[PDB]
Amino acid sequence: EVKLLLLGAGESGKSTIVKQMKIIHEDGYSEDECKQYKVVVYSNTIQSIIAIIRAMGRLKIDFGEAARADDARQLFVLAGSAEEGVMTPELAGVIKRLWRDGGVQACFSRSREYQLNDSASYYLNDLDRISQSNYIPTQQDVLRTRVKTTGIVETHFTFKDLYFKMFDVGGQRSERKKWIHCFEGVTAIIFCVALSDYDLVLAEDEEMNRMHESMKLFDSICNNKWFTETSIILFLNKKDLFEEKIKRSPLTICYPEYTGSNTYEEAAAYIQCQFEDLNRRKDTKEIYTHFTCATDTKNVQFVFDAVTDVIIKNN
Ligand SMILES: Nc1nc2c(ncn2[C@@H]2O[C@H](COP(=O)(O)OP(=O)(O)O)[C@@H](O)[C@H]2O)c(=O)[nH]1
Repeated sequence: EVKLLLLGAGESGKSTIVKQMKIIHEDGYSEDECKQYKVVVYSNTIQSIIAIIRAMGRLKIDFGEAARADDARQLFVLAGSAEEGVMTPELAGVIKRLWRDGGVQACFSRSREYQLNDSASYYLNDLDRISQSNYIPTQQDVLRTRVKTTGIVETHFTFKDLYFKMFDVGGQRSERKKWIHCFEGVTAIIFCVALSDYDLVLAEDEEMNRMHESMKLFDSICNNKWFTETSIILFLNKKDLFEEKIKRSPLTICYPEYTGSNTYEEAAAYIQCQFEDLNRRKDTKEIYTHFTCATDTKNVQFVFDAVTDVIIKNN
């Protein structure tokens, strides 16, 4: 019996990782469980096109054809029509006109300014597929949904003649997350990092950028007495998002002191070194890191297998 504690910031992928364990070692998401996620996939898409809409307002963006103005109005009229997984085709057509319009797209490339779900461009492009009345979410659709994680989430599976209990803490509040109870002991920690988060944009109240806050969280998690012989596994996740982001936005955004160039590999190893250098601990406590795209069931599968061989080597 192995104990995996799943720790990360917000929107870091932990529910995506749990959903991946249920896919990979459990039987996976049956059609019924997909059908439940119908309404999630819907309201994710709606809140997301709404998000970009409202942010056209504050970033001062216009609609490529002003014909879209009333389309905007109609959105908010039928925003709740999809309460019960019923996307009327009127609602569909509105979301398509809006997403296809230029100015909406301009605000969306600005994206990093107004904060919007990572799986937005996904559903929004594949909207034709989704808008069928009889559409069933693909497994990748369920993996793309953001449901926000309430209390303490648990998962039991078996792998390689070994029982595993995984716990997503979530908690939705950085101090409610305290739960040092679970902290005591624990086979292995899985700290998850939203790479794509470097270039995000400081809030008014926000002291440091998201990336730095996560680094502090990791520094306290690793350099903890409870996790001395805990195996520490860092997922530098959303490598796909981050890989896309380096082209348009420099890593100088997050770390200013970075004199290396804005390429995938340099920036990725520099973030890696940034996190790994927080460990003041022994040479017996060497952090194990992997770069990861948690929505890729195959990528996860392979990573997690190398992870288990690590955890085994400790016992
Ligand atoms: N496109 C993409 N989305 C990801 C990746 N990893 C996680 N996500 C998405 O990130 C969003 C936040 O993940 P979530 O499961 O809520 O993480 P949590 O905050 O730790 O519970 C979800 O919509 C996931 O679908 C990735 O590598 N690529």
